[PDB]
Amino acid sequence: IIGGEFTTIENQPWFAAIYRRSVTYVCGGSLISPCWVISATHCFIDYPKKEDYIVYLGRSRLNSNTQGEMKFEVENLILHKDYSAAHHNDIALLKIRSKEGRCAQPSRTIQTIALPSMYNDPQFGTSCEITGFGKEQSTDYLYPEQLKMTVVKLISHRECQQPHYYGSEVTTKMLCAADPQWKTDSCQGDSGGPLVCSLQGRMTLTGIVSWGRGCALKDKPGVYTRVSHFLPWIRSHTK
Ligand SMILES: NCc1ccc(CO)cc1
Repeated sequence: IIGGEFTTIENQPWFAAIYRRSVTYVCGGSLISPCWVISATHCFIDYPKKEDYIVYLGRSRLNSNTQGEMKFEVENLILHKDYSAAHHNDIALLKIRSKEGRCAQPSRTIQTIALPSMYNDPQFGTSCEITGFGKEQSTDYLYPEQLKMTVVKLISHRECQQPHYYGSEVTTKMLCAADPQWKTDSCQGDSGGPLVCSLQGRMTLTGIVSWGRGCALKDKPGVYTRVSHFLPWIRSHTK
């Protein structure tokens, strides 16, 4: 995350830290249920084998072991079959189970986030949050050690559809978000992470970090996977 502020897992008890096996951080994720973490398909497309992944919950540090955190294996790695690298249908599901075979046990640093209602997103210009261990700066080589989160505003399709923006690269199955100043945003590493908005007075998983041109660049909104357009896929795939 470019800009924003640091936080701990307590303010994002539903965020998951996904890693892979020869050692290393892959992408953020969101716990939508006890055994299911939702993320982005572009995050696993190159290494489809569910056996090289570790998913932590209740974790606020990148290379440290946040006390209270839980480590899980990936019982299932479900990628959207209609994905295409700008990314289409950039949504993925990971069924978690630890070694002693258990799903996630809710607590103060681990909780679930509710999904939206079909085709229902906050009004445009609304403030939402984004969490991740992504770069704090485009030129940075390292990733922040502490978890980060910032605020961005929902942009209309018409607006993001423009050409000085992303033109046609963006579809109705996608959401754009940005600062009015373009000074804060999601960036490399933050993919798969949650775009949370309060809808009807309820923290809702409105989007999943998917892509964007650069980071915090003018007229270059961060694009997210519009979750309220994927519930049937999500429901059937978690049956
Ligand atoms: N390469 C990942 C990436 C994620 C997100 C944004 C949003 O700016 C940009 C880039």
